[PDB]
Order: sequence, then structure tokens, then C-alpha cells
Amino acid sequence: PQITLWKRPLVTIRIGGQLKEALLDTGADDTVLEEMNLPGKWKPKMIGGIGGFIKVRQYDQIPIEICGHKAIGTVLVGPTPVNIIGRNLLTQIGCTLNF
Amino acid sequence: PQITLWKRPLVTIRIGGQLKEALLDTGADDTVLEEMNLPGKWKPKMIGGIGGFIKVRQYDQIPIEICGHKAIGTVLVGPTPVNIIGRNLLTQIGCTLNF
Ligand SMILES: COC(=O)N[C@H](C(=O)N[C@@H](Cc1ccccc1)[C@@H](O)CN(Cc1ccc(-c2ccccn2)cc1)NC(=O)[C@@H](NC(=O)OC)C(C)(C)C)C(C)(C)C
Repeated sequence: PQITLWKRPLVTIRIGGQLKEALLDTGADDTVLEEMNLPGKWKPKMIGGIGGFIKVRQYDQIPIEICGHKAIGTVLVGPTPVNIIGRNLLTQIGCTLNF
Repeated sequence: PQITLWKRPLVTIRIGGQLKEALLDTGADDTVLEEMNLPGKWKPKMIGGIGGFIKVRQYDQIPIEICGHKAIGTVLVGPTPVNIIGRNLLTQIGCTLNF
């Protein structure tokens, strides 16, 4: 589909078979989800945004669907105010910017 | 153009006669540039992202040419880690997400 940018490009994602709303973010290197009690091993990571860095848990090879398109990759979990789909997953679903 | 996302979507912009590199950022409500001089009266404001809030200077009705496409809109200036073109200007240049 095509998504205009008049409002925040929020779309439905599925992780662990459950649904969330997330921002399709071309300014994000990584995918960062709001605190959730995801199972499995993880590694500590620090990621930086406009106001500084936060601590996240890095989970690898996690299946996700984004607007019905399947993807699999690294998902960071931490105290973000918004679920963010970053370029690591946007490439997998064939997402481009166009003007 | 059509821009894929295996790299950061940086483009050349012209603003106040000067050339800069900036990130086409669908996850940004606002356009935020690194500390610089711009003509006109600015209003103090605060914006937040991951890592928290920063203080910026809000300049209104500022022309920027973004990858050959003209826009005139609100530009925030402050200690952002990267020059960011947000949705306020992406809409002006007719930018959309597609997959
Ligand atoms: C409603 O608030 C906003 O729209 N906030 C925007 C904002 O922060 N957007 C974030 C997503 C977001 C939205 C709302 C609340 C919280 C977060 C991103 O679209 C843009 N941002 C812009 C940005 C991009 C890079 C960097 C950076 C950090 C350290 C070193 C180099 N670059 C900082 C900010 N990117 C990042 O922060 C990403 N960082 C990143 O990719 O780092 C490599 C994350 C996400 C992976 C953490 C602005 C402050 C830019 C206007």
C-alpha cells in the first residue's frame, strides 16, 4: 500500500501472535518496542535518540508481521513511549520512500 | 525519486544559502536541525524523543530545498544528534511510504 505522512504512520504489527500499533520510522536504524515480557535470551544494548540514550534488551531472530507482511530480525525492548519499526525490518517488507 | 532503506535516507538540503545533509524521517513530527544561525525571531520550545526532551529554537516559515523540492515551513534548531526532516516538510514535498 501507500501511506501518506499527514499523520503519524502507525500500522498494526504482530509479535508473538498478538497485535500492537507501531510507527513506520525511516529515521530509525533499529526496531524498538515498548516494554513487553518477551521470552528468550537477550543482550543488553544502549540506543540513542534525540534526548540521549536508553537501555534496551536485544532479542534476535524474532518473527514479526507488519501490516500483514512477514519479517524476522532483531527487536529491541525497552522504555520507549512508542513502538518503532526501524530500517532493519522496513527493508524486509520492501518499504520505500517516494516523492 | 524512490529511496530504499538499507542505508540511512540522507539527502542534501539547501537552507539559508547553505548546504547540509539531513535525514528523511517518517518517525519525526517536526523538522530539527543542528545548532545554526537562521534569520528571524525564534520561539523557545521543547521536543521529546527516545532519551527524553531537549530545548530548541522554533523558526517559522523557513524555505528549505530538499533534494530539489521546495518547502517553506517550521524548522526547529537545537542540539539534535542529526539533521532531521520531519513530516511537516515531508508532506510538502509529496513524500509517501510505499510497500
Ligand atoms: C512526537 O515526538 C517526535 O516526533 N519526536 C521525534 C523523534 O524523536 N522521533 C524518533 C521516534 C520517536 C517518536 C516519538 C517519541 C519517541 C521517539 C525517530 O523517528 C527519529 N530519531 C532520530 C534520531 C536518529 C539518530 C540519532 C543518533 C543517536 C546517536 C548517534 C547518532 N545518531 C538520534 C535521533 N531516531 C531515533 O531515535 C532512533 N535512533 C537511531 O536510529 O540512532 C542511530 C531510534 C528510534 C532507533 C532510537 C523528534 C524529536 C525527532 C521530532
